[PDB]
Amino acid sequence: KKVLTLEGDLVLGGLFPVHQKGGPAEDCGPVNEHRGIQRLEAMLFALDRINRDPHLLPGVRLGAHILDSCSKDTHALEQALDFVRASTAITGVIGGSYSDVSIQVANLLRLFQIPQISYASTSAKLSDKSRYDYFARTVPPDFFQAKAMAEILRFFNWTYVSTVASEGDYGETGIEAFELEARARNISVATSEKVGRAMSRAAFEGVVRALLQKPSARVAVLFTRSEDARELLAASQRLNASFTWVASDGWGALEEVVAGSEGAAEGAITIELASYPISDFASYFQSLDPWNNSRNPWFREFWEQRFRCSFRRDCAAHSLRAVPFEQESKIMFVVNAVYAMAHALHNMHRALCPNTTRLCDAMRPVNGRRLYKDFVLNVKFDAPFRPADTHNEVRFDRFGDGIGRYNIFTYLRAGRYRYQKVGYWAEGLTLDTSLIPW
Amino acid sequence: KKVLTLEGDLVLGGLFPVHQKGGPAEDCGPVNEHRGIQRLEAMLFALDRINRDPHLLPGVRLGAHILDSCSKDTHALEQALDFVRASTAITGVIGGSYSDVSIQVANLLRLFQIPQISYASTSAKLSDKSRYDYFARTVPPDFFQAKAMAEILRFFNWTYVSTVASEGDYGETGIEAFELEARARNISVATSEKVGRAMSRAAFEGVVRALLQKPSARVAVLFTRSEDARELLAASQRLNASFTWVASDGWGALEEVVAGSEGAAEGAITIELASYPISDFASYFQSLDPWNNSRNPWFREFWEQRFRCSFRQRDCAAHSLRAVPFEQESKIMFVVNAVYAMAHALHNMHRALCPNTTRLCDAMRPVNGRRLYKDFVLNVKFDAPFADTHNEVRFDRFGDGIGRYNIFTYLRAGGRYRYQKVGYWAEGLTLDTSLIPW
Ligand SMILES: *[C@@H]1O[C@H](CO)[C@@H](O)[C@H](O)[C@H]1NC(C)=O
Ligand SMILES: *[C@@H]1O[C@H](CO)[C@@H](O)[C@H](O)[C@H]1NC(C)=O
Ligand SMILES: *[C@@H]1O[C@H](CO)[C@@H](O)[C@H](O)[C@H]1NC(C)=O
Ligand SMILES: *[C@@H]1O[C@H](CO)[C@@H](O)[C@H](O)[C@H]1NC(C)=O
Ligand SMILES: N[C@@H](CCC(=O)O)C(=O)O
Ligand SMILES: N[C@@H](CCC(=O)O)C(=O)O
Ligand SMILES: [Cl-]
Ligand SMILES: [Cl-]
Ligand code: NA
Ligand code: NA
Repeated sequence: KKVLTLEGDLVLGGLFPVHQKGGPAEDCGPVNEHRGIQRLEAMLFALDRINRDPHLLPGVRLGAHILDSCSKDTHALEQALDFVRASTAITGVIGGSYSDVSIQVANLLRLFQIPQISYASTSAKLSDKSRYDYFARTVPPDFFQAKAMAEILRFFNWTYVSTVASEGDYGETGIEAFELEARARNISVATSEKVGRAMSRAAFEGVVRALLQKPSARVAVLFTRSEDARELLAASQRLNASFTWVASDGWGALEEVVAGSEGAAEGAITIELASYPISDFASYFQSLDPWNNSRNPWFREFWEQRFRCSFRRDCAAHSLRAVPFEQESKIMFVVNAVYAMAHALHNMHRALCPNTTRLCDAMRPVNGRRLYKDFVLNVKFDAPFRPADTHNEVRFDRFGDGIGRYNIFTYLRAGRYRYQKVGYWAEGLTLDTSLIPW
Repeated sequence: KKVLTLEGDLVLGGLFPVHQKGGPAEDCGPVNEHRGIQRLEAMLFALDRINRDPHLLPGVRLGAHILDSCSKDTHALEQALDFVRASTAITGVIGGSYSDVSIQVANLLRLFQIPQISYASTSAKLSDKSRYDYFARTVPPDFFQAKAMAEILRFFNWTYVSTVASEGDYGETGIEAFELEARARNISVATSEKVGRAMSRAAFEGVVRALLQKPSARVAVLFTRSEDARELLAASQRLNASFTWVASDGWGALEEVVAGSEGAAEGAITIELASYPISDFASYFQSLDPWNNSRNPWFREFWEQRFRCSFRQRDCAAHSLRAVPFEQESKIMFVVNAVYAMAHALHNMHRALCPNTTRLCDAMRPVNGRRLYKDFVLNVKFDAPFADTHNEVRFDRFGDGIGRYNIFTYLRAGGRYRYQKVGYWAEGLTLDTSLIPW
């Protein structure tokens, strides 16, 4: 229903799982605090900074037309019609998160030559430029995540494993790639399970029971969406079932996956893409207020849900400074996707509009084929808001993908349950066995 | 670039793979004589009959707007925008052939609530009405075909087999369903191979080689697209490899698959949806003439290919479709039935919305797609044109057809090679050891 509109000379599209998947009839569910709100706000932060930047499109304002995917490819695609209907023109799209969402959206935007930059979609299917010719991403393909996951097993001599894959382009392509890597290291698969789009608590229990039918396969490798990783952990908890979980970025370092199921989750090894916190973001975010942030139509809902109050009194009294703030793992890539589009446009403007700083005729409208092929693919700049002791640059390969760098974690009970970095993967596995309590 | 347009009070969209997929350079390849031209002609034959049927839309003429998918979902989608650009009006769409084409097209037509009836897409994925809520088919899902294939292996006691699947929604979903059915019948897979969308002749040879590495498994189960089955057989020929093929409807009883590779194909068991010849279609098709077939934009191109002639060279008139042999394409019955299904739906809607006239009343200008699909398309029940007994045209709760398959064996007699109907599957396997020569 709602849309976040911000005005400008060039309008950037945006797609975020602001809401979780709806019920059996509802299309949209509850607010996604981390991968929704924080991620969307990060696009707003980035845009704000680009529009105050004398070196980045100094005479061209970048607007936004941001949509909620509701963590659902079908909802996202009905919403995405807004990007293509003027065929107010959309110059390029930032998103989405889920691969199923970015794939559906890419099939649509290529028809209208609209460049797309995802900040979290890691499915390897997206590397195919015969199919997704207008898509690029600031994250790498799962090509590399799979290989890392297999090297992790091979390191601890975990040679008889089970797999759980969410149905679709992320889960299915993720685990297949994992299996080929595992075979090559003499790792055999006991059983392979799939998780449907619509599964009951009972259905999930049946998956856990299916994994328990192979008592020798204590290690379970997941290439699952967050919600499926959550639901599977919750079923393990309800059945006092014990597995050593090795999981992909879907689960990653999210506290909402493990909440309520800490016991079942304890001892898990998870992977998240390597990133850094961006100070200026935490300041921007924690300073948001429901009276000052009206441009975000989903902020009021988040505020009510976070503080368990209603404006319809004293809800306004709360502060995001008063509460603990943990920055989402992929915030970096959100900010980098927007800057990649902004630098692409600025470079296009430098080549096409030399006599002015305003949008010339050559950019009324912007040719998407030229934009993607000649400028988006060719950006190369220092990551903005990166810490002074870090040397990250934003660029894409020939196929529009980012560079394969991951962090590796363990979920342990310290007596709070926390995520602990125990290593990394960067064209080879590195891990400190001292940090893992087994 | 071309489109078949016919005038009517109501315009039915069409989607056929008139061309094969392009090469490394091109988008479209050579003409598809059987599953392209013949299937398309069957829609035209069907529209003509309905347009002179005194008991089926006697006052509403059905026109057409037929498109070439080029055996490729990206191309098909670029073409399918023609169907949705009204927001001339397209009432419903007939097609496509390939599952990947039908799925993508459905992902678009649902957004504009356009009913779609496929005559050949068998992917079990298309049974999901939470995703493909405007899709129906005159064919059953591959859930039944995979069961039939597994049952054949079981009967002949073929415990150790290999699998070859095509990349996509047909190959991948179908072979995963056979894999389920093989497990449950104590049948084990030696190796699972996958064929890509753009493989080469040397790459096809490597799949054959990968299969040969496991010499205990001489039986290869295929869930492949015709072009892949053709290419894979050619490589088995070239490398003098010997396998017992068990193929799905993709191969079916197509002579183009086995042409020039007959030796490598001997003994092969194939599945194909049970269908009957339509003599009137045969006569009609054989009567077609480069000079009387102006309404089909691709027919002059089909003639030059089929008869290796050229209209510029004035050497095409010499040939006839009457002087050459005529094998009806196995799924012609489902093309006709799909067209009629939509006609009956529109007729039934007319009875309800225009009671005082045979002409299109205002209550059906425009036709409401939601109502057409939900209240009329899913509810049709009529005897299939061309025995009025109890073999009818109707859709199940998931908008699918009835699981009836003929089983064939490729053999030689009195070179010369043929497909021999050695059995069937219609709620259980019913083959015959007498007709199989081994
Ligand atoms: C895995 O096995 C090798 C070889 O037997 C051994 O050297 C290594 O220490 C083992 N790794 C772990 C983490 O147990
Ligand atoms: C949970 O499982 C472990 C291992 O089988 C067992 O020692 C423990 O008592 C179980 N607890 C319950 C309540 O089932
Ligand atoms: C399969 O094996 C069973 C049991 O050994 C046997 O009765 C049956 O005839 C065999 N089928 C064929 C086709 O040889
Ligand atoms: C093909 O292989 C068979 C069995 O080894 C053999 O009889 C036949 O002569 C071979 N043909 C060629 C051309 O190598
Ligand atoms: N990388 C996951 C998305 C997980 C995330 O949103 O961070 C995917 O490709 O669907
Ligand atoms: N069953 C195949 C179509 C093959 C045919 O067109 O005959 C599919 O779903 O892609
Ligand atoms: Cl998303
Ligand atoms: Cl098609
Ligand atoms: Na600026
Ligand atoms: Na009629």
